[PDB]
Amino acid sequence: TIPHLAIDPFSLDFFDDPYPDQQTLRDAGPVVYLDKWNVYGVARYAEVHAVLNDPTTFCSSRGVGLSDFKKEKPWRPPSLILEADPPAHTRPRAVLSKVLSPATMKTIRDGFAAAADAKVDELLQRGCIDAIADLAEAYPLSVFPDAMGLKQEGREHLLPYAGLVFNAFGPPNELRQTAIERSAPHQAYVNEQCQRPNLAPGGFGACIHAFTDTGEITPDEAPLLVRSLLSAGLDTTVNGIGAAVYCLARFPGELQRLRSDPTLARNAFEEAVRFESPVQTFFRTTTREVELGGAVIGEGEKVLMFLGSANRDPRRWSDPDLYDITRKTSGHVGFGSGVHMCVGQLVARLEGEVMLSALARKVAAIDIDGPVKRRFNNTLRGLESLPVKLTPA
Ligand code: HEM
Ligand SMILES: O=C(O)c1ccc(F)cc1
Ligand SMILES: [Cl-]
Repeated sequence: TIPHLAIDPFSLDFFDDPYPDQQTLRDAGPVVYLDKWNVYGVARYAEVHAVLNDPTTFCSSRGVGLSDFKKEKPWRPPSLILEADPPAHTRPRAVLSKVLSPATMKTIRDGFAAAADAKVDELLQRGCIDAIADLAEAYPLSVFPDAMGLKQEGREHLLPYAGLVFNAFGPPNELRQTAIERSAPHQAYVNEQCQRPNLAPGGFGACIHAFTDTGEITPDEAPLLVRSLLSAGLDTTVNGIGAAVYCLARFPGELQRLRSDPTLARNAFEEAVRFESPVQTFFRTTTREVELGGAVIGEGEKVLMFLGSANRDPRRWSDPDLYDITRKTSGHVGFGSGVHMCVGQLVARLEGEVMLSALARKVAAIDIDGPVKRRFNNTLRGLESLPVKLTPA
């Protein structure tokens, strides 16, 4: 009753062009079985959304990667928020929510926006640039580590550590094995910067340590919550901003619409998150026998959610393969859905919005003028290099 597919959604060929295989997954049925890794898969919007919104049945405390924490030791101490279920999840979530709250965005917006404008001005002086290294990477690196309160020394560890983290959610393939093999120096840096004395005052990190006296978290919980922001807060935005630039580069009609109304910047980034889904996948583990779209999944089974596929499901979206900066994007799962829905989505949108705003006001055309190279990662979708010529407005 449940179709079995040999598709490896973590192979390089899949990363190179996932969309045909994603339609195959959606159309095979609401619940598939991936023989390659012995996990269930859900690729339609309806089933992804249902699984995300039943944390009791599809839990996260046994890991949101392939590995089942009840069977294997996690490669690092479990995340106190990502890899926790209610009620243990509730109070750590509340703290990060306040640390990254609407009121906090107001304190950093002017600095984030100034840095966004300043980078686009700098890029326009060079003309031909790499929209990944020189923009998608350089901008988040110029605002986020500082907003965290990190010292200058050792920041080169941040992107490699993040790549390690997202590769580690994947199966024990060469991408994962090789990342873990090189991890030691990056883990040492990150763990050390999570200690209270190493986080500058007023930053995200210090604000986390400052919440240890409310009874929501204890002092020994703060370092791991800082580790969460250093895991999830940088590499995701690099791929989100790179996706937006890529879309604008591929769809000049939409760059022209954005230039004509720069207040479309925030939705243009949201549509970019739906269209490329930088975070492609996450796992859950069944805590009991469950019926999901006619399939009977037993207890203790891994369920792979195709977030990027759900965001392109024609059962949910009109013209899903078209980048539309005026699309009503509410409901996309690029940030997840439910109790675990990205707690840092206000930071991501702020970064994305003020960068697209700078582009909308300062750039007339974005033309690819070099070989595009993809960056392969078991969980993240994005580009290694995106040579573009920026024409000033
Ligand atoms: C384009 C940018 C981003 C994308 C696409 C993204 C994606 C996601 C997704 C899909 C989840 C759900 C995980 C799950 O359901 O198991 C999530 C959770 C999370 N994100 Fe983001 N993220 C982004 C940026 C950020 C930023 C900027 C931060 C912090 C500054 C952050 C921190 C977190 C944390 C801590 C969680 C765990 C929340 C929880 O378990 O309750 N992310 N993110
Ligand atoms: O360490 C965490 O808590 C975390 C890591 C990755 C991610 F996408 C979200 C949260
Ligand atoms: Cl670590």
